[PDB]
Amino acid sequence: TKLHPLINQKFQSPLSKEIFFESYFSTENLPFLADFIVYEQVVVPGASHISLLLAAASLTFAATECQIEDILFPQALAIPEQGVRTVQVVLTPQNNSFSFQVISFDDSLHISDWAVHATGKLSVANAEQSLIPLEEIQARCSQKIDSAEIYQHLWDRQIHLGQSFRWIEQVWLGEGEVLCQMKVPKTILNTTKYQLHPTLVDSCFQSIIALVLDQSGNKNETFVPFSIDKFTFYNSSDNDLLWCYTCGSKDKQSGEKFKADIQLFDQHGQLVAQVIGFEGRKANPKILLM
Amino acid sequence: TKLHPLINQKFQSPLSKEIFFESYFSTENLPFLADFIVYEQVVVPGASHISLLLAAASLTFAATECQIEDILFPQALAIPEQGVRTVQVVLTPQNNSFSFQVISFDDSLSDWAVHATGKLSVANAEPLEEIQARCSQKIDSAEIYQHLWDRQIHLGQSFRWIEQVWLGEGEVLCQMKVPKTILNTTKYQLHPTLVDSCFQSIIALVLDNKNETFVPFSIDKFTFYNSSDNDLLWCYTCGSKDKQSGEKFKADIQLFDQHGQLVAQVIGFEGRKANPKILLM
Ligand SMILES: CC[C@@H](O)C/C=C(\C)C(=O)O
Repeated sequence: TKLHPLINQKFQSPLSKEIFFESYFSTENLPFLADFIVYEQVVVPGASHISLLLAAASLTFAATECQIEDILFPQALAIPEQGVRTVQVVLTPQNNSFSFQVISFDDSLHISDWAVHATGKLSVANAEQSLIPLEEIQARCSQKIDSAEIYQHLWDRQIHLGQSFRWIEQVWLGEGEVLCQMKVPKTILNTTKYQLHPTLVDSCFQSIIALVLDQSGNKNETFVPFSIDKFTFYNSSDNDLLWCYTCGSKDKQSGEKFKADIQLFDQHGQLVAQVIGFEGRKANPKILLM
Repeated sequence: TKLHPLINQKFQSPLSKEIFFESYFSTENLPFLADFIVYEQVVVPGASHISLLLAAASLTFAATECQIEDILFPQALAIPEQGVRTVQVVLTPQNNSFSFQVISFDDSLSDWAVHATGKLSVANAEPLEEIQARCSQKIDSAEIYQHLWDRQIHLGQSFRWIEQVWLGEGEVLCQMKVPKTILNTTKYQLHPTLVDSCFQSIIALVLDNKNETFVPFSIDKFTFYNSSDNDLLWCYTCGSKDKQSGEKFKADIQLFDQHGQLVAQVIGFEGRKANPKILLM
């Protein structure tokens, strides 16, 4: 009795204006969580909360396309060794949308200590596919580079990505743009029940690292996902191969903000997901972790 | 994964002041519900909602004894054949208490019904032969079940807890044993059918229009102290019709062990005559 691999139960009541989704986050319930290690701690990235909201959406809307807007990640979620954190999605009805807060707390002790991990707005969307163009893009992005450079760039910042977070198999650089080929890790097997697997969303955010491999600065810091203007999920892909096109640059005013648009699409070019106004900010992941 | 035979799930959140308990009422999930048949409809009596609140208490308080105050039964709960009603207990914190609403609604589709309201808080803990002397009129338990049978309130086998009855002056002492159909009474605080039987005790004082009987309407305070592992318990009941209007019956009840340990007590029980036809819609 699992509503969604990411959601254990849903609760609503005529005597409550909010709708609740409840989930138990731990390495045993979600094995791939053991593959995102920051300074030796299990950490749930924001991308994961995006996948979680797509799940909730799939349990509340009748349609498949939806959009998450004005996303912020106030506080990172870390899971102590062999620990389990209760995570809730709280949806407040607005005009033809829901304001959402993704929060968590330690169930094993009412409640008083809790944390907010994501906030924003959530509503249905329409199809916009697509399309795309995949061959026009392979022409602008022709400097092949090794995917290891991305993972190594993260490894040096103490962001140790396991197998299930390493979707990017190939990388082509252009002028301020990058095209990644992605394959489903061999350690992931249930992508059919997910709208977008947390690790796939994260890989999409990882693509931006390929535009900042050169930069000088503090080797302790990297660009961490900080805000998103709009994330649109169109439909889930049975495909083991996807393409991810990203473009963006550092803010002219502040060399600590990296702004980008991202497009995840099909082998045939059907747009799977789209990100407008992705902003990452330079940070030491240690300080995010508390 | 069932928290309590009457409660499937519990929910609370730092972003919700209320505590919620959720339960799925249907004949398959709760077999004994098939033993309370009103004019071809399955009906959940108030006593049942009381047992549900005792369950919630056992899942929320640290203490074991608790009390329900200013109880009302705004609307009876009816379950269509092969139907399933979602039933929720909603607890709002007050000053050292909870205001509660017991509600239900049909999951297979804003439309909902309130079946009980009141207040809920902790309580404290507090002679059989002296009683067996004042109550010496042996009478057949069938008289109560027959008296009810005539009002079209048909209690099945699992609702027949009263094995023996001794009547006194405005008082009754009932011997009760667990029907052969019940085997799981250990996980309940107070099994719904036993709570209902206690309310059934008052009928032995009203064996006197045969279409109507006293329907539970309000309770001043219901106190649950502790459950008895005993398959045999004692039921002490006293009360009378309101002196001013012969339509209200007010009574206190004492359920206790063969050893004399008080298991549960009801103060200010008030029932009102009503036609069960009108309850069902
Ligand atoms: C490129 C880093 C991206 O995958 C997300 C990192 C997060 C959320 C963190 O370090 O807390």
